Amino acid sequence: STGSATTTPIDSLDDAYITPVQIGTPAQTLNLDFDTGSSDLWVFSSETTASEVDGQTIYTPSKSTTAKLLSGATWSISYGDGSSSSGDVYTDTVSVGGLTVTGQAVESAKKVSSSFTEDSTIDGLLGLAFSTLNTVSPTQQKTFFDNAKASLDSPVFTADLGYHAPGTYNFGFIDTTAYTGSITYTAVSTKQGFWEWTSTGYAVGSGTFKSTSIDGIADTGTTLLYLPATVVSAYWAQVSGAKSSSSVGGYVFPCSATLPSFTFGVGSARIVIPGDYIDFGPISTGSSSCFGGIQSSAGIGINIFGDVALKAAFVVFNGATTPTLGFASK
Repeated sequence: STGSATTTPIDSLDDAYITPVQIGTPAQTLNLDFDTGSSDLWVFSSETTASEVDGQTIYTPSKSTTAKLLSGATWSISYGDGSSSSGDVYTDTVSVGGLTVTGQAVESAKKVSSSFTEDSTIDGLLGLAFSTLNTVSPTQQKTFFDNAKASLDSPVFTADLGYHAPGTYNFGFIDTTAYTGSITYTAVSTKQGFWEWTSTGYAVGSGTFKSTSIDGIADTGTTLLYLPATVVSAYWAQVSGAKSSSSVGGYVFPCSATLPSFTFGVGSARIVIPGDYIDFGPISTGSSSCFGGIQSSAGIGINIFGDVALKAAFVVFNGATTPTLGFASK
């Protein structure tokens, strides 16, 4: 089997991407944030505290003839931005782009933090990291990809995120028309439950490539590119007027600037992030100070190849017995 679904930016900055997901019988379609940095599929629901729902589409398990309460199961998660959610769990039929999994754990939110309430466009998350990170207790549950894997033509999914444009998540096959050149594969460590890999280095603009190992995670659920302070300083030093602002919470730059590209290494191959991709717009409405898309990871504990990086590539998440990651230009 295979599946193929279009993923669409939630706003003009590509802050996140949503992909329609069919849950239950008859189908209830919710727009979920596909997140390769977490492993829970959770949704706004009929059980979510009323004051915490503001425009989202909800899953109502009582209206699904295939929903079953997973007795005694609860979940609670927090993300890198400090947001969180928690609730109970149902199993139900879940389909993505024509690919159907029965008995998928659908985690129903009883509580969500303010950042979720405040974002009307995201109805929940669909985790695509390794199932070892799944938060369901007392019986940990498998991700949608893990449940689908054995049925897929090939045990892979691909992320093809657009810049200010829709893109595609495919399951079970590699669309050879979707990228240029070849896909370079690189080793993955699953020890932390993430798609963790080691970039071979970087360049800033037309500058020389610096060979240096940068461990990090491929994370579709993080907007920006978070890298070591040395690397990030080297990037922003090429932008007149750019500075790290403690009050804003990262590097900012004059909105009048033309940003240089940033290249990262994947083995001997190179992925080029165009400078425009690194512009996240005014820090507040009407400001001439713009927020940078490359930021320091120093306060996080891990480097994160978020959407800014991933959307410059066609990315293969290879879930074979020994997982690997593939990157191609496009």
